[PDB]
Amino acid sequence: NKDAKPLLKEMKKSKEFYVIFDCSHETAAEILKQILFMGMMTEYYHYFFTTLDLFALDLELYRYSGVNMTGFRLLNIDNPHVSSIIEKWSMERLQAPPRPETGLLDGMMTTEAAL
Amino acid sequence: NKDAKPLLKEMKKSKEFYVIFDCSHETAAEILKQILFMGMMTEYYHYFFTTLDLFALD
Repeated sequence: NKDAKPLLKEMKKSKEFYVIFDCSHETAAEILKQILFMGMMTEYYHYFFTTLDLFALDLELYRYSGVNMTGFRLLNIDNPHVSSIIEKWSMERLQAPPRPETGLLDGMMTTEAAL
Repeated sequence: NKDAKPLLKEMKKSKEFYVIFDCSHETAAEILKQILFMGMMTEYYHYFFTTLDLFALD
């Protein structure tokens, strides 16, 4: 659980910009925080996560202004039933005691809970 | 100054790298964080603060 700053330093020195991050939710959160901290926010990179939860985790579209992030999403939306269920999840989460924000948002479905 | 993203986004679009920030100590506080927000932090840029204080700010 350390920083992979050298690996990306050679990766950028190798005239290569297109890297795939196979990782878990914890590791995904920590790597995203590290890459944002270092300054990897330009339009000369393209990143992808194999983790299926990227809508119930702390992702903000306004931090992204130069970098392109694309991903997979197991869940299906635009279903009124799935909607009503997601408001039920949010309303049952909000009154509950707050949970730490360590790279995980509450009020939205996660994969294991849904399955 | 909290929403200075437009001016700087055309300044980066016009490909200028060397800028002098005429600014007050109040303004430095938010500019040092917008420079993080917009997503341009490459070494090609060159920056200068007119204020005499750099040991009171992070």
